[PDB]
Amino acid sequence: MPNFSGNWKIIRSENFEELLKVLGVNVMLRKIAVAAASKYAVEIKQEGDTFYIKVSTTVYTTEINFKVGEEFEEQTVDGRPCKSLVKWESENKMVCEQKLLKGEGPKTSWTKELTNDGELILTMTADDVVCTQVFVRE
Repeated sequence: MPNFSGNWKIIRSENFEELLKVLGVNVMLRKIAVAAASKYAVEIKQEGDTFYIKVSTTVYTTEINFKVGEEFEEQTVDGRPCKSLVKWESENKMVCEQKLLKGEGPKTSWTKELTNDGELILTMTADDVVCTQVFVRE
């Protein structure tokens, strides 16, 4: 049953720095982050339109819980709290618009997609900037 359910390890991370640049993260941190980001692991437990996603690195880990179509709360990538809401684009592509609780700043989004060759593809937008990360089953 080829659904999002599984354990994924990152294999590619195009443009991560630029996203963080755009979110106003200073150089030194951006680089410390980019190094961190080679050990991204995503565990996904998916039943119907309901999603458990654990996202860990070597030292940090978060679990978000969501049903598609139901507004929920998470943080951006730069870790600002936001109102998020996911919708399907197709059989195995969902996309999430984030709107900031407090504060002002860039237009953040994220999508998860399963390719027909069994990779997980995460894209994360902030304004004009698009970061892509590809994961494979652990």
